[PDB]
Amino acid sequence: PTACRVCGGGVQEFLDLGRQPLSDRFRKPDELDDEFTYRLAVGRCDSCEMVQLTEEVPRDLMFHEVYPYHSSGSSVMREHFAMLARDFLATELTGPDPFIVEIGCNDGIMLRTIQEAGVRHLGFEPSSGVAAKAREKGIRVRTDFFEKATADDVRRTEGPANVIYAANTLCHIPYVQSVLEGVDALLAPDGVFVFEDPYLGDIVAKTSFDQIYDEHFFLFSATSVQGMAQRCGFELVDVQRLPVHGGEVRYTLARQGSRTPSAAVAQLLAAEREQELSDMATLRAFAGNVVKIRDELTALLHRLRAEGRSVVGYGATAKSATVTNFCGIGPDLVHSVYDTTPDKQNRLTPGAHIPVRPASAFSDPYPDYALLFAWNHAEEIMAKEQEFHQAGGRWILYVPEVHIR
Ligand SMILES: Cc1cn([C@H]2C[C@H](O)[C@@H](COP(=O)(O)OP(=O)(O)O[C@@H]3C[C@H](N)C(=O)[C@@H](C)O3)O2)c(=O)[nH]c1=O
Ligand SMILES: Nc1ncnc2c1ncn2[C@@H]1O[C@H](CSCC[C@H](N)C(=O)O)[C@@H](O)[C@H]1O
Ligand SMILES: [Zn+2]
Repeated sequence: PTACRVCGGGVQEFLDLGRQPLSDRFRKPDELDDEFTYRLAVGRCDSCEMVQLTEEVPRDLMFHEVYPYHSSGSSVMREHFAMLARDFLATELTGPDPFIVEIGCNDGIMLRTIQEAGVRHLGFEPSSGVAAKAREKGIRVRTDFFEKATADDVRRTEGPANVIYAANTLCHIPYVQSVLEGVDALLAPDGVFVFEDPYLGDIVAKTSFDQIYDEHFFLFSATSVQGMAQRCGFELVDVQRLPVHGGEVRYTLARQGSRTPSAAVAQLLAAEREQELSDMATLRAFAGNVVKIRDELTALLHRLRAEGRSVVGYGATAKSATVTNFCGIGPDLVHSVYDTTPDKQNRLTPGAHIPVRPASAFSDPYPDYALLFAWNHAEEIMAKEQEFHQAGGRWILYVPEVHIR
């Protein structure tokens, strides 16, 4: 019976995805078939409604020198972050000597636009290989985790930040109270801490269980974020839904009572209450839907094999580790996975050990089917792979249901 990392309440489990490997560890084929594994299960705190995993993976096992995800590998995301940076430069970063700190800046996808605007900034990026990619672009980066002590150190030497921003990173951090204390130490009194992460309501609506894996400790909602803010001295003052990464919300927190919440905050809270989003029964219904997607996906993949059809995967997502390991999908059913990330290529996916090959290798003669693990990138990918579909190749999707098109 684990304690909520937000409030210390009791977390009741509703979904057990079993034994899983580290999602972003890609092994060379000659490596020992030994892997770290942990139990992936999700529950909901009884007191603040925060949905969260019940076993933490230690941060240094996930985030370190060879972390492989490079944010800038998607054109949609590069545009998405450039626009956000422009929005901040026009609103929160006006005035003299503004300062923005990004938590989890990766390869500098967002902070490049800030640096090109001449605005003082600091990225925190504890994964040193992508940190170096950002530094190559002229971005100032500390290769450290953001937490209370490193935030204090930055406030000491650099002064208060007008904006603290985190995308697809807050939800990865079980030590969220320490981060919030770091934000309290570092943020200007009239500043904002803005984060965007996969949204519980989209996960439940689309049965997108592959959004649950080691790096995604929290599945935030407006309800839980509002409670988390309030308990830590802040206030949820804006929310915006975003289509990226399968559906997100961007949450804006301010010091309590410094700004009046937008109507959007109340409207999203009322819709979550109306739709019973975080009620344990709704969350168990989702868990039941997850098993149905497993069973239909494996039935399909086995029928394809019996029918002599070839099947590959597209995108060696961290997400797909949950899919292949919960569903038991290995190279006998999905022969290769195609991906543009050099440090994932010529390696095997975690747990299931499917070989990953460069996306340039996905070409005539094409396979019959491609299981689309990077389904959040469907539009971008399929635009680049029209020749596959024109040839008669078909995509297998498992969100929001198993279907082929
Ligand atoms: C856009 C695109 C991606 N890809 C590959 C790149 C990358 O390995 C994968 C896409 O991964 P993506 O869905 O962005 O992210 P992911 O599920 O691996 O998760 C990672 C780790 C992290 N914890 C997280 O939350 C998100 C931001 O990024 O697909 C590709 O081969 N062709 C393409 O056109
Ligand atoms: N405490 C912490 N502080 C800052 N970055 C962190 C962190 N824990 C993990 N990370 C970084 O968080 C990132 C998550 S991936 C998200 C990268 C990027 N913001 C994007 O949206 O695409 C990784 O690069 C990881 O190294
Ligand atoms: Zn709680």
